[PDB]
Amino acid sequence: KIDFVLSVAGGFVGLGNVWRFPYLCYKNGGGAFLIPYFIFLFGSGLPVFFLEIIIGQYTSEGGITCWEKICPLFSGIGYASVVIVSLLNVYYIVILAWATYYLFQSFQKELPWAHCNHSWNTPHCMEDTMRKNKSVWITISSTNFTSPVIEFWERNVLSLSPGIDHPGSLKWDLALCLLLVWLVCFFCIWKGVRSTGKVVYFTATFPFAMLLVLLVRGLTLPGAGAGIKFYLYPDITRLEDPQVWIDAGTQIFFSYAICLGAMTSLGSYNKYKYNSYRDCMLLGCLNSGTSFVSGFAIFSILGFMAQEQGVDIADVAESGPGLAFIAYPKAVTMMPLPTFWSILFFIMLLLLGLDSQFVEVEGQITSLVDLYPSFLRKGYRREIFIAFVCSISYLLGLTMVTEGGMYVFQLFDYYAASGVCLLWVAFFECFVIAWIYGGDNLYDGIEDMIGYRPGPWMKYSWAVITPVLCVGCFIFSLVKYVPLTYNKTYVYPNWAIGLGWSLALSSMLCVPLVIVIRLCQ
Ligand SMILES: CC(C)CCC[C@@H](C)[C@H]1CC[C@H]2[C@@H]3CC=C4C[C@@H](OC(=O)CCC(=O)O)CC[C@]4(C)[C@H]3CC[C@]12C
Ligand SMILES: CC(C)CCC[C@@H](C)[C@H]1CC[C@H]2[C@@H]3CC=C4C[C@@H](OC(=O)CCC(=O)O)CC[C@]4(C)[C@H]3CC[C@]12C
Ligand SMILES: CC(C)CCC[C@@H](C)[C@H]1CC[C@H]2[C@@H]3CC=C4C[C@@H](OC(=O)CCC(=O)O)CC[C@]4(C)[C@H]3CC[C@]12C
Ligand SMILES: *[C@@H]1O[C@H](CO)[C@@H](O)[C@H](O)[C@H]1NC(C)=O
Ligand SMILES: *[C@@H]1O[C@H](CO)[C@@H](O)[C@H](O)[C@H]1NC(C)=O
Ligand SMILES: *[C@@H]1O[C@H](CO)[C@@H](O)[C@H](O)[C@H]1NC(C)=O
Ligand SMILES: [Cl-]
Ligand code: NA
Repeated sequence: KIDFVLSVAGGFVGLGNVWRFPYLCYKNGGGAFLIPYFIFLFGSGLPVFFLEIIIGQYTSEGGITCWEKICPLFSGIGYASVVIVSLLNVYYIVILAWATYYLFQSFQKELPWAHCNHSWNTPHCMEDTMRKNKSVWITISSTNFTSPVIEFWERNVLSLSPGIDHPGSLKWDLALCLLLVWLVCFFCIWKGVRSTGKVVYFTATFPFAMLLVLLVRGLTLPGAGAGIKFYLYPDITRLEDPQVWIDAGTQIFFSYAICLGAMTSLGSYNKYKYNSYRDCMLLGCLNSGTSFVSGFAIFSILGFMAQEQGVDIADVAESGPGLAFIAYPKAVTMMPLPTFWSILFFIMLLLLGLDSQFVEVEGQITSLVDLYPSFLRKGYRREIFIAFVCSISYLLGLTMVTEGGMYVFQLFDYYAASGVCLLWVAFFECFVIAWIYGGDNLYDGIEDMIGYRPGPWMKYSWAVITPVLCVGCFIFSLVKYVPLTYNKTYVYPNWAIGLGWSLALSSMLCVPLVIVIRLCQ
C-alpha cells in the first residue's frame, strides 16, 4: 500500500508534467490543445492505465510475460515498449545534463543569464527591462533584437549550428556533465540506493512546495491574464489539423508513462484483494491537476514575458524543447536572493528527473535480464551488464551535445517515444483486450479481486472510443501531411525525415514481425 503509493507517485510525476506539456501546448496555439487533451484523457488515459494496473495485478507479471498468457500472437507490444523506453532513455538524460550545467553555472555571484555583456553574445542583444523603450521599439529595428536568456540558451549551452547537416565540433563540458549524471545513476542503481524511512517525506513535499511558490510568483506577475486567456480560450479553426489531436494523445500517453511496460510490473507487485480502482482514479486526477497547474504557471510567465518584450504571445520563446529553460530561469530572477531559489529549483528538477531515470533504467535492465537470464542471473555479470548499458547509452547520446545537437534531439523527441508509435501500441492493446479476451472476462476478475462491479464505462472506453480515435488520428495525419520543422522556420532535409521515420518505424514494425514469426512456425 504505502510502497505502492510512493512508487507510483515517483513513477510518472516529473519532467513530463513540467517540461514537455508546456511547450507542446505552446506550439499548438494554447486553448485549442485542451479540448483534445481532455477528450483523450477521459477516453483512454484513465482506461488504459487502469487496464495496465489490473492486468499486472491479475497476472502478477510484467513486460512480455503478461502478453505471453493473454495472447501469444500479440506479444510484440512488450518488445515495442522495450524499444520505446530504450530510445527514450538516451534523450531523456540530456535534459538532466542541461539542468546540471545550469546548476553549476548557478553558484556564481550573479546569474549568467541576467545580462548579455558576455563574450558569447551577438551584437543584436539588449535587456528586457528597457527593450520596450521607444528608441529600441517598433519605431526601428524591433524585429532582429534578442533577449539575454534566448542568446544564452542558444549559444553558451547549445552553440546552435546553421543546420543538422553541419554538426560542428563536440562540446566537452556537456559531455562531462552527461558522464557525471550517468555515473551518479550507476552508483545509485548498483548499490540499490532508494529513498526510504523518513527522508521520503522531504523528497515528496519539496517538489510540491517549490511548484506552489513558483505558481504564486507567476500568478502575482503582471500581464498573466493574457497568458491565462491564451492558455484557456480555444481556437476552433485550428482543430482541423491532425497535429493538435496527435500531440494531445501523445501527451496523455507520455505523462502517464503508458505503453512503457512499467505500470504492468507496478501492478504485478500488488497482490489480490486490493482496491486498485480508487487509487488509480485518484492518481490520474492528481497527475492531471499537477499538469494543469504547471501549465497555469508556465503560461503566466509566458504572458509576462510577452507583455514586457513588446511582441505577441505566439512567438516570444523557442517554441521547442527548451521552453522550460527559458521560462523558469526568467522566473527565478524576480525572486529575492535569486541564487538560492535558482539552486533550489534546479535541485528540484534533478530530483524529479533522477527518480524517474532510476526506475526506468531499472525496469529496462530487469526486462533485458529476463529476456536471457541463463548466464545473466548467475555470477558477477550483473555489474558489467549495467556498466556496458550505461556506456553504450552515453556514447549514443554523445551525438546530441555537439554544435548541431538540438536538431537530433528534436527528431528523437518527435519520432522516438511519441507520435504514431504510441498510438499504434495503445490501439493494439485496447483492441486485443476488448475484442479477443472479452470485457466480461475481465469484469469477472475485477469482481473477484476488488469485490465490487464498476459502471459500464471501461467496456465502452476499450471498445469504441479508443480505436476510433486512434484510427481517425492516423488516417487524418496521413491524408493531410505536414513535414516536421524544427521551431517554425527550419526545414529538414529529405534524408533527415527519412531517418526520423525509420526511427519511428523501428518501434512500430516489431508487432508484424512477431505476428509473422509466430504464424510461420
Ligand atoms: C537503440 C535500439 C535500436 C536498440 C535495439 C535493441 C534492443 C531494443 C534489444 C531489446 C530486446 C532485445 C532482443 C531480446 C531477445 C532476442 C532474442 C535472441 O535472438 C535469438 O536468438 C532468437 C531466438 C531466441 O529468442 O533466443 C537474442 C536477440 C534478441 C532478438 C534481442 C535483440 C536486441 C533487442 C531487440
Ligand atoms: C544506433 C542506432 C540507434 C542508430 C542511431 C543513429 C543516430 C542516433 C545517429 C548515429 C550517427 C549519426 C550521424 C553521424 C554524423 C552526421 C554528420 C552529418 O552528416 C553529414 O551529412 C556530414 C557531411 C560532411 O561532414 O561533409 C549530419 C548528421 C549525421 C549524419 C548524424 C545524424 C544522427 C546519426 C545517424
Ligand atoms: C527496419 C529499420 C527501421 C531498422 C530497425 C532496427 C531494429 C529496431 C530492429 C531490427 C531487427 C529487429 C528485431 C528482429 C526480431 C525480433 C524478435 C521478436 O520476437 C520473436 O520473434 C520471438 C521472441 C524473441 O526471441 O525475441 C521481437 C522483435 C525483435 C526483437 C525485433 C526488434 C526490433 C529490431 C531489433
Ligand atoms: C561590460 O564588460 C566590460 C568588460 O568586459 C566592461 O568594461 C563594461 O563596463 C561592461 N558594461 C556593463 C554595462 O556592465
Ligand atoms: C529609455 O531610455 C532613457 C534614456 O536613458 C531612460 O531615461 C528611460 O528610463 C528609458 N525607458 C525605460 C522604460 O526604461
Ligand atoms: C536589424 O534590422 C535589419 C533587419 O533586416 C538589419 O538589416 C539590421 O542590420 C539590424 N539592425 C540592428 C541595429 O539590429
Ligand atoms: Cl500533461
Ligand atoms: Na518521477
